[PDB]
Amino acid sequence: AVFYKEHKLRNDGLVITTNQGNIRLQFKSEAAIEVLYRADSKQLPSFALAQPESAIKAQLTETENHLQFSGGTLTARIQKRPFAISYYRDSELLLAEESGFQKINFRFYLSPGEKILGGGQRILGMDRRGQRFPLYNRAHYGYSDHSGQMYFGLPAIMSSKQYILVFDNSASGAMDIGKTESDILQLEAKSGRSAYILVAGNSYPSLIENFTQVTGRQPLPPRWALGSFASRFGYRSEAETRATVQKYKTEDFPLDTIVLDLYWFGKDIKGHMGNLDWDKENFPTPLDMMADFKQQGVKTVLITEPFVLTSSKRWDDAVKAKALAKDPQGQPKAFELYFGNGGIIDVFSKEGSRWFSSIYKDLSKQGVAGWWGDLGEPEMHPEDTQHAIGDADTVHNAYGHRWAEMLYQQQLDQFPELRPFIMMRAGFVGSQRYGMIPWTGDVSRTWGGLASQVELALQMSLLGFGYIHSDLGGFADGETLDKEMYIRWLQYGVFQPVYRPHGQDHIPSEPVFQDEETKAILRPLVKLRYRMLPYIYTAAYQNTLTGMPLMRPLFFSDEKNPALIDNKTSYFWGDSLLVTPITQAGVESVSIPAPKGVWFDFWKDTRYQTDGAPLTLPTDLHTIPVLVKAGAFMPYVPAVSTTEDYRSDSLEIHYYADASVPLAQGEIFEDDGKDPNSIKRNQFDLLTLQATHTDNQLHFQLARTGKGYRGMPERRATTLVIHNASDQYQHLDINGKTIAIAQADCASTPALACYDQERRQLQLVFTWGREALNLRLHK
Ligand SMILES: *[C@H]1[C@H](O)[C@@H](O)[C@H](O)[C@@H](CO)[C@@H]1NCCCCCCCCN=[N+]=N
Repeated sequence: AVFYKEHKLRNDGLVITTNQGNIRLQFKSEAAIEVLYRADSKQLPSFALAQPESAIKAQLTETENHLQFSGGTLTARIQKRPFAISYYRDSELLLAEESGFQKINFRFYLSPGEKILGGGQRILGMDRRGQRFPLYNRAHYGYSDHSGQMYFGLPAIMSSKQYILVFDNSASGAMDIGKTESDILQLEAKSGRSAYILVAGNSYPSLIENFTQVTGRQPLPPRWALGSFASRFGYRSEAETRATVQKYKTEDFPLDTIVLDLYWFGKDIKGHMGNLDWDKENFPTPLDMMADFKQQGVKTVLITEPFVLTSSKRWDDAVKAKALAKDPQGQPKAFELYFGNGGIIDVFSKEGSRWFSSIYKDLSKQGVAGWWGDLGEPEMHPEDTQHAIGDADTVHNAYGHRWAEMLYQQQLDQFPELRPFIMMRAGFVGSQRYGMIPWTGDVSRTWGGLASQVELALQMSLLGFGYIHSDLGGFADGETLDKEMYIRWLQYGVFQPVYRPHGQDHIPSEPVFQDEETKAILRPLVKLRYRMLPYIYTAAYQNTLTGMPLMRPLFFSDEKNPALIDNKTSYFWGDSLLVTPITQAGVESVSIPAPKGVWFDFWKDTRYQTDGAPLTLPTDLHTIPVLVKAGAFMPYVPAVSTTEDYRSDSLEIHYYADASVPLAQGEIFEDDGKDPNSIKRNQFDLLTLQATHTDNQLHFQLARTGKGYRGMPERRATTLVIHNASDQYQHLDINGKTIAIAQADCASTPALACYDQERRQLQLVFTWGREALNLRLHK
């Protein structure tokens, strides 16, 4: 039995007293509220919130039976007797407490028909209603087509009613999404903070904008993060690492970054972890290695882990520095891991953080450009391990999150003019604000492992992680390459956030070590990835601005059709491309549930119109099915080997014209690819294109804003290819000057405007300078 007794309003927050204790309510924005039960008691702070101490002005009104506490769009309605809080957007019920709060336990009602995404990485179906699962980050080695518990859980859900609910608790716990009781959402933890956060929105984009506003926005990664990575588990030597960089050159595959797994610090998988320094028998001249790679535009990333083994060179020093978590007796805690016997660096302590940070600083000074943190669940984390702020079970799901924060802060302190690259396997809600780029762990080399990746990506993307990706080609076990699976996985790779093939080294993960057929297929696609950098990097910019994920689910296309929520086989890559990965062997055709409208075959230019019915496309081995939305501007630059050579002096833009799209817009974001302050300081060149398409005219308005950046081209040579262009356009005006449109020999003359009747493509070639440009095509 819980009932209201009294309330006070202090520092814009509502403090309610019930018979059971105090509850603190603070609006973190107009659309988001933090509800803290046991507010009078000492407890761990928020991990989810970017500004945990903010509380914006709200209005409180009181009635006989209720209080209402209201920000601009979200309202909390507090029923006095019995005590229960419910949440409204406008006049619409989002979520109501059932018994609410009662070791730690929250119970809410679910509405009939309500669909619930969430929980982070699980392979259960996109709608997790009907499922129960733990909140305890944990390895799932070799997973394929099913998982209730893996590396990176999130204590959060997204509802078809367009709210996001976060359980802001770091402890070992559980989520029961109407499994045990069909109309009850239950959140449980053994200990930790007794708080939740509700975020509302008017659309899925806005919801995500509102969520990332209070949990954190990902800073723009360095543009090289969008390039080709060489990786395996693991390069065994400097000579082998150099030979791999060389293989990319001699095989003509793009390469930005080479990744070094655990052999960089010892010759065996076991026994060396914690050395955190070069194994000189196998990496004899590592400074030269990294410098030599830098001359070829290639970055070096090194693996690190939380654990320091008692067999490692740094055990005695870690103990001396008090860097390791302790037992209740106060000695360093040691325990068995896969890798051997050892302790865990206490990233929650001053001592642990300074010690680990110093090691990162030193290696970064030597030439390391980015960082890979593996095993941050932490993979093994015995219950009686004590960290500075609590025991293992209490802090477990935030260890990785704090590890990212530590490393992020460290990298910014060392290199304030560079964007940190931090790739980790486990985090918390908000970890994206520390630049965390997650990957979906040790996936099996099976079709099932591939077939799960869109589900996993969308689930993480929706709740803050735009750069979620997979080990391309698969990671775990296998005895010989499954060639078709590998090709499909690396094709899909082009259209997902990070291009990082990676696997256990008994089978090659890198595309340069594949057979002639496989390379003939993948080489033009890895180059396509580079040619498409302006499209991808523009989506990255939008992710930084608004949280908008790079991969978007099919359900964004129609928010009034909740059945689309179940789709985990077709997704949007940026605004304009609907991608359907092939995820089983021998598939001869696919049925693509394209939204109502006009669509083009990305590869073949075929125009399709549909009023709802799916489109059936044949498959081939050299592509996966990709449709372009009518009204898309697809921007390309010439392929380079490394993003260090990126230029946009030459632009090629493809516009997909159709009379059904009378107004279309596109943008291309350009900056120096490296300055972490480029967006804040307007040191960029934002190119905008607008098409106006009427019965007798097609008009393009081109412009640039922003303050520019060093090396920005003043004038770009631009080729605009208009697909599905009318054969009736007779003239072009460029800023009022009339130019005839040639109707022959478009590929064989230096034509300024030419219509190719066989391809229905109208090509315009012009100089795009700093002033506004209008191109008018007239029948
Ligand atoms: C962490 C990370 O997820 C991977 O991408 C890394 O490459 C590795 C190595 O640093 C790490 N996971 C290691 C898993 C090792 C298990 C090896 C088992 C051998 C086969 N046994 N069976 N069955």
